[PDB]
Amino acid sequence: SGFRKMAFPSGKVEGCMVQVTCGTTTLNGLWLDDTVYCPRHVICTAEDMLNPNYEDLLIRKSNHSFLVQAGNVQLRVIGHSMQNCLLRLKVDTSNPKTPKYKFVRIQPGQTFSVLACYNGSPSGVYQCAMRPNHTIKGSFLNGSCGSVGFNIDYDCVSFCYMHHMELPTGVHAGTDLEGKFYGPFVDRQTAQAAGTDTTITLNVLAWLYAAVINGDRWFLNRFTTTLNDFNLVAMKYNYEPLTQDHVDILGPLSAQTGIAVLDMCAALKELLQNGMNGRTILGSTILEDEFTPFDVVRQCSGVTFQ
Amino acid sequence: SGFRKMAFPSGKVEGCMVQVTCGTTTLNGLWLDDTVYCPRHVICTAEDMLNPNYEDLLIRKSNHSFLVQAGNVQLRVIGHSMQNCLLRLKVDTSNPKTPKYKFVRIQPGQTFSVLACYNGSPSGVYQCAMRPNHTIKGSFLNGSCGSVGFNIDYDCVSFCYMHHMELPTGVHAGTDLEGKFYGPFVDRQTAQAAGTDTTITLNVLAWLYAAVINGDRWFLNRFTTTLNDFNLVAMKYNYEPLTQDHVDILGPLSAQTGIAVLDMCAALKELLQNGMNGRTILGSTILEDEFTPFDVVRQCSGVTFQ
Ligand SMILES: *[C@H](O)[C@H](Cc1ccccc1)NC(=O)[C@H](Cc1ccccc1)NC(=O)/C=C/c1ccccc1
Ligand SMILES: *[C@H](O)[C@H](Cc1ccccc1)NC(=O)[C@H](Cc1ccccc1)NC(=O)/C=C/c1ccccc1
Repeated sequence: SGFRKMAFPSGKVEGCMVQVTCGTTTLNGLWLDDTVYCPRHVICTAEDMLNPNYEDLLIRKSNHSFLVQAGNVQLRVIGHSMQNCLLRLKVDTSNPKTPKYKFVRIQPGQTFSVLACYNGSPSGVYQCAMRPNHTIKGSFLNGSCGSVGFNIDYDCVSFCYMHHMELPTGVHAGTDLEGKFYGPFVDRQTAQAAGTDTTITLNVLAWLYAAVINGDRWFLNRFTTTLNDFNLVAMKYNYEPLTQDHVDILGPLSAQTGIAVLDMCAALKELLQNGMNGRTILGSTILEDEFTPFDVVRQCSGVTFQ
Repeated sequence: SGFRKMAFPSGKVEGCMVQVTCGTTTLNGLWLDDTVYCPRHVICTAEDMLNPNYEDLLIRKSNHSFLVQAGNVQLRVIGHSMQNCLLRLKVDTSNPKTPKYKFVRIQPGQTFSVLACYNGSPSGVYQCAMRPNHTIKGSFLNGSCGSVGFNIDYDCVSFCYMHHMELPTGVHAGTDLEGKFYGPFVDRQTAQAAGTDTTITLNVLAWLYAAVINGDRWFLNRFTTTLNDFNLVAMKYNYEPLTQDHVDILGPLSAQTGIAVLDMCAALKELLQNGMNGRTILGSTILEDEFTPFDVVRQCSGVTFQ
């Protein structure tokens, strides 16, 4: 029993982390086979950031402009390209520790583990959700750029995030492993800000199912709601509209607990309207929205505590 | 910026995890050099648990009663001993992946990362604190016994916990890597329950310092308190008594923020008495107590956002 924000074991990823220095800038890179991935902003100076032309900055660089360190060993760069907001540095060695991997672009609402790293050495791991406004609530200091987000299936690592910057609200922005930013953000010093965020409705509902699987039913009620009547309440509390697709995804949890989704929706409507009254749900006083339906199934028992 | 419950990278530990089967019971073990550590209750049947004599159960076993699997490979047992509530199984191979390690008994209030594992394969990692009542609020299902808790310093793994059982309240109990239980608990089916718990005062205070380093001062006040006047309030809200040792440990955070500890104590007294008033502290509506002073220093900036 119990319910914790749980990250994937980080070992397959720790063996891919390297250090990347270009001039006086140090950050992290990801070394798979014979390539090292890293934020392109590694090439920039301070003043460069107000106005960088990356094509123009990169043409002025040779292979040997880049020092890549894997643990104590230096890896020699023998090739480079730019792909969107990333550099792809080809090196003399294939990583002996490259795992089975894939690159994926994850969707808002989905979660991933972040391996926070400094100077190519992993310091910590935690679980994040991609917010609706395309930021993550990470924990990052200067030096963390190039740290990566991931999910693991069987023994394949699905890389989904590389960290590039902190916004003024203290939340974090970056790209997929194709160098394409999540969100409207750009790797230049401008007045960009996180857009207004929304609560992830699907995740909240999943988490109420988790609470029921774990043995708590207090928050249920006799009522039901239509999809449409729920959403009018949802909009008022700054929750995402629930869609039929979302209802269908919640099928298996629904089945395991014998609580119809629209009945769970009615319970939620009542929680939003009345509060929790000094009560907790899985040890929380607020409604949690960083656990997907997938996460609940991975973690919780296949057998409900009726 | 930001503040997350952060676990240590788990790679050095993932390479130590094995599977241990004795009859129809499967669990996890820890393989360092030429030894595999695991809960002694692996030898028990269902009925055994009402009344086990472990010395008597173990004498009836040969080396080859035990199957240990490391990934796909079987490791042959060539020796065994019992140490307190653990078995120590000597095997034919030294683990090529044994890291620099130590065994430590941690103290209530301190935190550690848990690598949750099933059938010798790591499934997730999260951060736990040892509660004052000597349990952890873990997330564990059947098959997780033998999963281990740890801290990492430099490249040394300090192993501190092995999981043995779930109590009726859904919290988790186990031992150090000497097989000695944390808490008054025993590996037999009796009516044992978690004792009443306490809020970890030292950690709460550390976490208020974290909030200040990160840029939030709302909860501070003009007041000060004596150690003694604080504790009378503490006892009333079921918080641990603050001691001078605790005051001294909070020195560096105090210095970095320029808030005297007893001034922080006064702020806390005021939070306990008045509540937070629908406000949050580092994204939390409740006062968090699972981050030590050490954890705050590891994670937070060395420079305050004044
Ligand atoms: C990379 O290592 C570093 C990561 C970082 C820095 C500070 C806090 C948390 C993480 N980030 C950067 O080098 C980027 C550079 C950049 C600048 C503009 C656009 C794209 C990239 N710099 C930052 O992320 C700093 C932003 C910031 C810091 C403090 C307060 C407000 C904003
Ligand atoms: C080990 O793999 C397994 C871990 C577990 C089991 C259920 C839920 C979470 C974790 N635990 C056990 O085999 C122990 C055996 C044991 C029994 C008595 C004393 C010492 C050890 N069994 C449990 O932990 C189950 C306790 C329990 C389960 C459900 C509801 C209440 C109590």
